[PDB]
Amino acid sequence: RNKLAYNMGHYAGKATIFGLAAWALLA
Repeated sequence: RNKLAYNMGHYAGKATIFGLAAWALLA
């Protein structure tokens, strides 16, 4: 039931900086 510019778009920012760092840089 959750979705919003802050949900998707804002998390996309976090996930690309943090999450992706684990995958790109850390893996």
